[PDB]
Amino acid sequence: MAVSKVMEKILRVSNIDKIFQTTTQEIRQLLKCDRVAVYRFNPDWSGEFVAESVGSGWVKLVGPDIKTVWEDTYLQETQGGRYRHQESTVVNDIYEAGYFSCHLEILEQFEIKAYIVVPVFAAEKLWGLLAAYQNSGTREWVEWESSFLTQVGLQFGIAISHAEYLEQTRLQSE
Ligand SMILES: */C=C/C1=C(C)C(=O)N/C1=C\C1=NC(=C\c2[nH]c(/C=C3\NC(=O)C(C=C)=C3C)c(C)c2CCC(=O)O)/C(CCC(=O)O)=C1C
Repeated sequence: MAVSKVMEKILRVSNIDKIFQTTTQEIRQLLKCDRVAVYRFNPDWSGEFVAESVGSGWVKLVGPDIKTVWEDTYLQETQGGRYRHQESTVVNDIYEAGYFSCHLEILEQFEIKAYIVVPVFAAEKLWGLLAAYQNSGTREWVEWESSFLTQVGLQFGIAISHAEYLEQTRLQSE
């Protein structure tokens, strides 16, 4: 077996897209929520949704023909917000959160009423965000839900780190 292929097998990251897809579904089922999504930052701290599980009837953000970019002004200004410092955000009702109109408009376009978002770190860098969304109504999230999502964020982060590691072994022999 080829070195890079044995590694891939040891680090458990054959096919990171399938990992994201199946895991977001499993989380969505556990949390009984309406969407679970993985969002990847661009160097300018804009970014896009790369994977999701989404319930019956809600707008889809990921797919063959779809591409959902969210350039968030606040996250761009701050280079990843509080998520840089490994903090999580828990919002039971977006209308009680004290947001600005233009941010609320984006949340409404995604049919979000309540959500959790946690960091996804790759190496020591903030790579993206993992979020769970309630679309049907407000929701009072509980600590086990947000601590678990945080724990999955760590899992996704390491998986991405393995993928970047393997990628960045670009053209060394052995
Ligand atoms: C009003 C200009 C803005 C445009 C256009 C825009 O897209 N965002 C704009 C402003 C603000 N965003 C603010 C906070 C904020 N943004 C996000 C981003 C996401 N949430 C997610 O679920 C995903 C994808 C998984 C992204 C990319 C987050 C997490 C937050 C933090 C919310 C919080 O801490 O509760 C923001 C500050 C809050 C506000 O005053 O509205 C502004 C102004």
